[PDB]
Amino acid sequence: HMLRLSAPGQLDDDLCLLGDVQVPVFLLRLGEASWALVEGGISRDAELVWADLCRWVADPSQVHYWLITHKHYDHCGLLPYLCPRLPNVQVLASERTCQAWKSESAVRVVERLNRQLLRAEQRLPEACAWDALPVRAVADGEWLELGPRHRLQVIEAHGHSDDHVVFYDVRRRRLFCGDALGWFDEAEGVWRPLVFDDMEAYLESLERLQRLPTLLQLIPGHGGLLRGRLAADGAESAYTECLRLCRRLLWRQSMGESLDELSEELHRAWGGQSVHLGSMRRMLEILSRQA
Ligand SMILES: [Fe+3]
Ligand SMILES: [Fe+3]
Repeated sequence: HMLRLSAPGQLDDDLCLLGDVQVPVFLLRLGEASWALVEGGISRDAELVWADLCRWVADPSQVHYWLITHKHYDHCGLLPYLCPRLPNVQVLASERTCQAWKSESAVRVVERLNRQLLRAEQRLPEACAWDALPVRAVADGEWLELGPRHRLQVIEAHGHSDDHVVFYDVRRRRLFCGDALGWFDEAEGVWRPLVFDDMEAYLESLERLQRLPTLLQLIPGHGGLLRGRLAADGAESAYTECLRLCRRLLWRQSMGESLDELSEELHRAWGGQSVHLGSMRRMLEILSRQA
């Protein structure tokens, strides 16, 4: 499809997709000898992403920044395994996100969730400690002056998770929106809501994101790059789909349906491309809590 770039490699003059489109890691050419990464992947992809990186970047000492949208296992799983190979990298994440990496209970869930994704033959690279990562904490509204042509603004976007942020390149009308709009469904071309924390904050984040200057490029945490109207209308559409799901929880519960009976229907309907179910229930619980 032409409103959506989902192939590994070059997406724009300054931007490549590395690794798997479902859990991509984006690469920004900041300058002749200066690069940046955006989104932190899953752990098992450490060697794939590495191999993909080294095809665009001769010296990895040139990777200076790694931007992280939130703490979930599928958006920072690469950090302990590839940061040691990127000696000059500096990891930029929100205050709450950095605290997750200091929590031992939280780190243990990240590691366990990622380990369920390792293939039979494979083991992982040698790794940093999670509290040893070269990290600089960023705050809502901060400007990340990454290079002469790359200037991104950090925007708090809680709701998907209580730590979530997005990164706006206003020069390029390019939003790295993480999971804040949900999961884009390539089969039907609509967003699927990902509310795993607070529904009001999720809707409020989308309200603010809609007020951004018209997007040209919308880059979620999964699925690749969205352009044209998919980007322009992204935040409004995601907001709409979320409401749509609320009204359907309401409806089906007014007809005596358990959360599970709809947890199954939603898992059956969308879980064949985000492959969870236990996550699927905490969302339906969260939404039915606040309405
Ligand atoms: Fe997430
Ligand atoms: Fe995710």
